[PDB]
Amino acid sequence: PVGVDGVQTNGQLVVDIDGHTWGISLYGGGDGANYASYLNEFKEKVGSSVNVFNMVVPTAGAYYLPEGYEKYNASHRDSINSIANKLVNVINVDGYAALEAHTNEYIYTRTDHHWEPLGAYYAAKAFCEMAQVPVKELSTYKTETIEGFVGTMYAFTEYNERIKNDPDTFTYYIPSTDYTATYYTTDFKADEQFTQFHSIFVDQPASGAYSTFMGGDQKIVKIETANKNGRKLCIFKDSYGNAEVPFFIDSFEEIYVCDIRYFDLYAPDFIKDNGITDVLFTMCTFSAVGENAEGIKNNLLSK
Repeated sequence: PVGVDGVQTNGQLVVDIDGHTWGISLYGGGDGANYASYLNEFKEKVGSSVNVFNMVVPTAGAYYLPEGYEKYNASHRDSINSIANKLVNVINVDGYAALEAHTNEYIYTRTDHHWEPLGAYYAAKAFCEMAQVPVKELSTYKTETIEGFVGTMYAFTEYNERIKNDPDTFTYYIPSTDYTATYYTTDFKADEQFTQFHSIFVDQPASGAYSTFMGGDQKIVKIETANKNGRKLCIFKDSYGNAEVPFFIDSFEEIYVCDIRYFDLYAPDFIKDNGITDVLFTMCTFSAVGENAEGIKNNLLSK
């Protein structure tokens, strides 16, 4: 793309592209060696009978940074490759390539840290294909729309008004398969405040659009679906993973949704106790190469 009135602050670029303002986080790179070592350890702990998958995905700057900013942004692909190369008996899912094929579509937000749910769908699709439980067509889902979404880029750009003045449209999708969600604390105790609440879609004001998916991160969510195929998935994620969850409901009998930052148990025992068959680690590059990955060691792998 071609850019106009580009300004950098706080590691972000605010720039106009084809008449719309974007906030894009610039990337510095990283080998992800710690992350890969932690995943490898997790896999050793759960053993051969549990398939462990890795899907590290880029942020928008991998695809949409305009011409002339190459010197300010490292390759997301290179970090994703480095991680893949260091994995041992963990199945790598090429989410990067899946997204790259759909960049003409509205797969990323302009004003938020996260992809749009459409982007998450393509990544979920890549995983589900590898896992041999492919997703249904997006036309089978009920489409919902939130207008006037100004995401995290407003704060991250130190409240640049250009971001607030060019909101996204946030489009999400409700799957066709019946399910029931149960909300738990981070030590997997049923959360008594939410005993009667069983949807993964939570009503939010427009600013909270991304929090439509399970309301936030400091919890564990168990999802039981009408697809009784014996496949039981545990997802260990950062906030990018939140938007993938709706796209797994059609494909798995049970889904456990856990955040690597907020987990107060020993993950290998959690897998064993709940009969988990498949584990997905999914997060953006910044999380996998940075401090968030340490949550795998400090939270998931701590007894």
